[PDB]
Amino acid sequence: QPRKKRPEDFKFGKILGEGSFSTVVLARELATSREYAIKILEKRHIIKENKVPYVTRERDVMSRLDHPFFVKLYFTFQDDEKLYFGLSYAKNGELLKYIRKIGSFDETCTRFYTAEIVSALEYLHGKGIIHRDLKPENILLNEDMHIQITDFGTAKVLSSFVGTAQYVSPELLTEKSACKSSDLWALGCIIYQLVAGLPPFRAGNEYLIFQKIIKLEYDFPEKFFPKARDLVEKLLVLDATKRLGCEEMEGYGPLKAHPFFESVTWENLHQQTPPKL
Ligand SMILES: Nc1nc(-c2ccc3c(N)[nH]nc3c2)cc(N2CCOCC2)n1
Repeated sequence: QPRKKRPEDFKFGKILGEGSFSTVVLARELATSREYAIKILEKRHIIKENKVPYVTRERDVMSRLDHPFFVKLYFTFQDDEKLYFGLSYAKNGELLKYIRKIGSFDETCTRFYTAEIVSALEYLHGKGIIHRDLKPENILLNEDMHIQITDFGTAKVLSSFVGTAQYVSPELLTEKSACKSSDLWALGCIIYQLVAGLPPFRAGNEYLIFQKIIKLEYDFPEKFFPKARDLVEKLLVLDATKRLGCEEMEGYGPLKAHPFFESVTWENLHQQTPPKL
């Protein structure tokens, strides 16, 4: 392995993302002219807030992932005050940006991008890993317009915390208990959001959102691809064990075989040319 890199190895530029405990900065490594998304974390703040386990889990998970639909951790280093994670740079940014830009996706784009997310999840879940906070902000777009899912500090590694309110599954609001089905619920929301342009559970505040979730209080616009709607209904199911794609439903076989994916070739998605938005 190469020498431990250092801040002076890079020319830093614009800010790509911001979280409570981190900032993502675009940086060009000088010796290679490669662009990386460097995630910068202030040690003191992490310790002060008891986030060390989250930072640790992210590093450990993003190292174990080796798949085109996931942002990669290439390296790490630190100075006196800060940790640096060198991440894949997804030039086109958040999927959320595109949902806003174009309003909502047509069937073909919905189909392609949903299949990529399913395929990513299948890989993630195959490694006994749960994202727990899947959302359009987390689903980045590469320069070639394929997805790269990021942000893994809140993931769980199958042998406490609540993600973004709108994508939170009912079981989290009723037991503090998560599983692969939690990601599948989020998948249901995200699909709904690609088609309708908005997330299925909206309200004035988090409490009300949570109220709708446990009540399964949402509904479909009249202009909602029927097969997409049928799939969404098989995902947004209160009982976590009855969600298409989960182990009690026999996994990703039946999920990938859903009529909505009729025209999908699952094996080489990443090699296919994404439909234009
Ligand atoms: N892992 C992780 N990645 C990113 C991130 C953001 C933009 C990126 C890009 N354009 N290429 N790569 C990127 C990675 C942010 C993040 N934060 C931000 C929000 O707070 C939660 C954690 N965490």
